[PDB]
Amino acid sequence: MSVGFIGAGQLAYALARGFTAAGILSAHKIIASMNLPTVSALRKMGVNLTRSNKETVKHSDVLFLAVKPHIIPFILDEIGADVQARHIVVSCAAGVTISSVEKKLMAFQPAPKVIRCMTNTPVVVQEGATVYATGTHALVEDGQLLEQLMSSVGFCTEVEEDLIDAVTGLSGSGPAYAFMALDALADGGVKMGLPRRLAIQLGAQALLGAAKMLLDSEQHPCQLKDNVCSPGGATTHALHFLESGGFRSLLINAVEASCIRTRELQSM
Repeated sequence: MSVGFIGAGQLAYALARGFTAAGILSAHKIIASMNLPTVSALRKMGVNLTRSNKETVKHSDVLFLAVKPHIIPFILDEIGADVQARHIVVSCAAGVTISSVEKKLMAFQPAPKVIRCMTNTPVVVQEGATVYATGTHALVEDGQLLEQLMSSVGFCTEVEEDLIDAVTGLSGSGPAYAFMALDALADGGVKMGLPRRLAIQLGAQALLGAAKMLLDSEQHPCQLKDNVCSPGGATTHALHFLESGGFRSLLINAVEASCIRTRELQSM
């Protein structure tokens, strides 16, 4: 019937701007919780600024917790009065254990339904990556709706919550790597004589075509790289410069640090 996003950050608008295109839920049935354009642009779509956390729970059948990990512990005390066994709560905040959202909302009422997820920000273009873990009192029907809700958003599967911290470094911090990568590539286009906008547009579809090829064609990523490299070609000379500076090594210890700190920060 109606979904509600307590948050208003980039993630909140990303879900709303991604839910509206597929039409699983329209822009009329939504409740939120006012200087940034995220609320104003969503207000152009019809998002309601309740400005009170409790003023949205009873109006939101399923609630998404888009608040920050430091805001979410005290948030549970303010909404648990309006949390009910009918309401499906989905915590989008990283490092938030399912116990924290279930044990805190256990005091207000029994049988709390919660789900932990890690959806990316490139869901505005309907191609994000997310995973979820079913809570204790989260039934099969509750998870079937969530996947269907975020499968319109992109890749959505059921992983166990002990692996969502590692997905954070690969699916959550991942898109930032391509932004910096597509910057350096575009910065290489100008140095070799390409316009800035064309250097952004040419490389962007090259990353789409490389990612889309690996997804549907289940060949190993290196095998797809080997078929591109023609013997005695320009591609093999360029790949040498990447592996000399440890191109693979940097991206490897990057995901490690993103997952390591998320565990350290959650220890609070």
